[PDB]
Amino acid sequence: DRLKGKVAIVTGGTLGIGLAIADKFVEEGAKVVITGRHADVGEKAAKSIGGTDVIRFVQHDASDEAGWTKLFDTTEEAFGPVTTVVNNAGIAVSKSVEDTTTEEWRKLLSVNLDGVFFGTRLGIKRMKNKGLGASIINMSSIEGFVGDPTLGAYNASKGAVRIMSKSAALDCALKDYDVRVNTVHPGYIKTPLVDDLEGAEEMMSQRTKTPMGHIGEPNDIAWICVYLASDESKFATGAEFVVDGGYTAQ
Amino acid sequence: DRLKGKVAIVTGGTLGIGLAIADKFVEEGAKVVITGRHADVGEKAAKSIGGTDVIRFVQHDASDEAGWTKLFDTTEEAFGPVTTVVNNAGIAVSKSVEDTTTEEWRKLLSVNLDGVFFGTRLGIKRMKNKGLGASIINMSSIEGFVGDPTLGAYNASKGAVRIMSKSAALDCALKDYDVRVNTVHPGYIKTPLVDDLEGAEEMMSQRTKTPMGHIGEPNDIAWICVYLASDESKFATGAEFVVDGGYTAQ
Amino acid sequence: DRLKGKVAIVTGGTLGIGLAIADKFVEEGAKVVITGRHADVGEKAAKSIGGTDVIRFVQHDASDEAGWTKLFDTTEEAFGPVTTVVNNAGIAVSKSVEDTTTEEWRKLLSVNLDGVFFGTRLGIKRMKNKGLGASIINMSSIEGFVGDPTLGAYNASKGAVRIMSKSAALDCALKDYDVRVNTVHPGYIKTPLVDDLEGAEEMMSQRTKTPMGHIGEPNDIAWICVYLASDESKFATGAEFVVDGGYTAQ
Amino acid sequence: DRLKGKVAIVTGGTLGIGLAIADKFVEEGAKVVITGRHADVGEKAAKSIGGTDVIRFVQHDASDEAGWTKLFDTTEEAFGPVTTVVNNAGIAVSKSVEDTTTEEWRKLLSVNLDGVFFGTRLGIKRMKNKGLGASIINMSSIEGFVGDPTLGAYNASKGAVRIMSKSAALDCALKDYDVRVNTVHPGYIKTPLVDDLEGAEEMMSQRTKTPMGHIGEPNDIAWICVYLASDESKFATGAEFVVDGGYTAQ
Ligand SMILES: [Cl-]
Ligand SMILES: [Cl-]
Ligand SMILES: [Cl-]
Ligand SMILES: [Cl-]
Ligand SMILES: [Cl-]
Ligand SMILES: [Cl-]
Ligand SMILES: [Cl-]
Ligand SMILES: [Cl-]
Ligand SMILES: [Mg+2]
Ligand SMILES: [Mg+2]
Ligand SMILES: [Mg+2]
Ligand SMILES: [Mg+2]
Ligand SMILES: [Mg+2]
Ligand SMILES: [Mg+2]
Repeated sequence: DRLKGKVAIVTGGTLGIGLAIADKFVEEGAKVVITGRHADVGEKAAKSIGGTDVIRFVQHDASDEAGWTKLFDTTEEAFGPVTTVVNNAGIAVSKSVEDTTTEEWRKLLSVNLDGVFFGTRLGIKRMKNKGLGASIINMSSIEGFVGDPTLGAYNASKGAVRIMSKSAALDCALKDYDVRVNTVHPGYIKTPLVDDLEGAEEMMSQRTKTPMGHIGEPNDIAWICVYLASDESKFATGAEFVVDGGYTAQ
Repeated sequence: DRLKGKVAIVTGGTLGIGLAIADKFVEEGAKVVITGRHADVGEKAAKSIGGTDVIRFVQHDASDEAGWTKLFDTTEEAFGPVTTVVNNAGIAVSKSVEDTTTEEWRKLLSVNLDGVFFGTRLGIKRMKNKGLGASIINMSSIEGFVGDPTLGAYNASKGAVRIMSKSAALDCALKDYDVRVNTVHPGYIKTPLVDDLEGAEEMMSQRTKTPMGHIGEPNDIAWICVYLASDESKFATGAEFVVDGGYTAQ
Repeated sequence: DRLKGKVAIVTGGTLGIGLAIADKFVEEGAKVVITGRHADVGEKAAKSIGGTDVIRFVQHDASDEAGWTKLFDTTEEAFGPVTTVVNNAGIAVSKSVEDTTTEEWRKLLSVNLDGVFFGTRLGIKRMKNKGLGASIINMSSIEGFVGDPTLGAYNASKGAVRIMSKSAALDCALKDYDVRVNTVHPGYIKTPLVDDLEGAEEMMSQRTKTPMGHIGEPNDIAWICVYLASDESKFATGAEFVVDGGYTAQ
Repeated sequence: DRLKGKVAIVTGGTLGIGLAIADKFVEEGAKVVITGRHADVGEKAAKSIGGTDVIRFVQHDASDEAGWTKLFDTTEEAFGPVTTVVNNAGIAVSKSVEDTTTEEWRKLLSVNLDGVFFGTRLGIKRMKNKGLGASIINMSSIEGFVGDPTLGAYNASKGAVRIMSKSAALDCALKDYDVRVNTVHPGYIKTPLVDDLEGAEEMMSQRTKTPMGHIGEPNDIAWICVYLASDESKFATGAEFVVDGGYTAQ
């Protein structure tokens, strides 16, 4: 089991990429707490993967600062000390910078930027200096590397996550905290939410977008996250792991 | 005059890099409004460069959304339509991600990220489709490219500015708005604020930090900004201009 | 077994990083041919990993164009169609650009650049359109991202490998060849050759070089290569995978 | 005059981008030697810009190592010590990595990579430690950042130039040589050679290629080169200057 003994929090773990991360983490021997905003969805998601000896759902909005210390406490009471934090919760807004309202701006940043900050900051405090082989995996995207004219606030959030993560990685390395911090950058990934938007997959699959001529699937992101959570990646910190069908290569 | 007919807003234009940008912009024929939080400083700064037919100071905090439309109005009443926005206002916090308080986080992002967003969004709206050769110059830094363990929130802000600017550049290009958007990335620059911190310049000048073995001066940033404001750079958009003594090259 | 059915060529597979790649590839079910310039070393290396039903050594200099088609033939006769090419053979010269002789320049490029070109070009021709889940892993380094004043020709070679690999990745993706191409970028890795150079490991382990305060080991590179050779990484192409202890993050 | 007292060699200076660089360098007060392979073209090119007190043509192939020291001698005899080297000579091949012949590979690298190496190495030796404010400007391209499936060898060459230049920049900075080294990265630029290829400009101008919806002109590259040759850019070294209509921003 590649994640033997690991205890992971996966935010936004009830859907899509986060759900697949949680699934493969359990498959590789980790104990997992998945979070999400909606109880019915989250309860169903946890049970689809396993029983409560390996996976539990906690209702939590990643933008909710006070709930973060309670999420660590709940996870530790269930499974023992947290070793792995996957800051995956996020939302998107389909607006250019020009057309973004301040309400849209602040709401998106509250989840995509503050949530990652809260999970990274608290993960460092709670995991440092414990010999855990701890790993913080911050979900950026291709929109952390390149602009999209229709994703202005999303681009801001993903660029922030990209570079903030390097700061955290360096501090943890320099202080011998035994915590690594890295970013994962999905390209387009097929999910029910993509399926719900008529024409989206076909636009994303055009060769001028994704050179492979199709989009990915959630397990494509789960497998790079297994590598980064595992001790196999003990010399990887401060780096960016791109799984995008070639999007950023052209 | 390389900036003949240009009308520029330079935020944080009363000190340091912003002051030098304003100085060289006036030297090259632009009319300039500089902003800053402190009236005595700003009044002295404007008069040090020129008379009110070429430069004026407006007291404005870049984090103040409502003041942005009034700043454009004041500038346009003085000098005619704005052509050039330099989003240079910014603050720094000397904290790791781990040690950043939420108050510090939100305050720094309010200036460094929201201020750039407000100036970029409003610059697009106010300058598009007017044949102005309009240019938005967003001040990132080397901390938009690489982490610094002691500058966590600053790194987040500068990474956000870096990638958000690409979104804006693309939208403006695709829609034929006649607005370019680019980022400038200073390395270490000697200013009175650096001089006020005992030992700072020497730390910044170590070869493991700045390969040139010294730090820069404000005019180093002013001259790349002249290029980007001028029609000489009419094919440059969505790009990052690094002036750092080699910092990021190693 | 994560590499079930895979058949790999690992150039420079008799020492260091390449040897560890070959070792872990065999552990995960691949059949492997390792190459190197020296027969005694290579024979010992292959036997240290396994018997000839899983690993063989072929004497080959990666700069030797004519030997490439014979290497594929030998590998295919042993194990069936090649699925995976790891272009790892390389040499280093300790010279600035200024101090590099033309002889040094051409010799280093003959292995580090031509060898990767030959293996990539021939891997595409020999592996395309066969439903193999084929993967070409080109060994760049941190010196593909950042300069080192003492490694001028090496930097040229590693930058070339970095961007050439993106071209190949795109062509293969656009043409539905079922071949992925990615680069791996080691930081400093402890090997007998590092051990042979008094003071080298300590210089490499300074925090201003490697933030983790130590260097890596060959298996750190082997594990990212397992991921990239495996079908787990079927949506990853044209990307750069950095395993460097934080070197490039600052 | 922004280049007062400068003495420049511009390789491939008889056509296109190089010709415009030479033109604007003369306009800004530099003395210039342009090189090219064809005497009739080069003689006409030099005379189109000015008389022999400001510009001369020397027939030289940048791949010709022995001719480099004679080119510096000829330039110095005419105009005094060389201060500025623009390594702009280059050729292109329209082949994927897969389809590149070894002859094509070696020929393209002989100009695009060896020529830049020869000019950079010799520029350092001939310009260091003379208080010249010396500047080496190495012409990369967007193909130094991103792959193009049809430009495999070109991508290799441009990636090599990109990273080799950082090595040289660092060495020069660390040794206080008073030599800066930077790369310029044109996107698509309208030239007679583009005009000669039916359909090329329209393909290059598609929004999925160049977001601005048109290609650039040679003076777009000349103006960034003026900045980099001038003392205005005295703190810029080891950096990449992209003038591409947004190509790399998406
Ligand atoms: Cl979903
Ligand atoms: Cl706590
Ligand atoms: Cl100041
Ligand atoms: Cl308004
Ligand atoms: Cl070794
Ligand atoms: Cl063959
Ligand atoms: Cl031409
Ligand atoms: Cl000489
Ligand atoms: Mg609209
Ligand atoms: Mg792109
Ligand atoms: Mg502390
Ligand atoms: Mg660095
Ligand atoms: Mg020497
Ligand atoms: Mg063909």
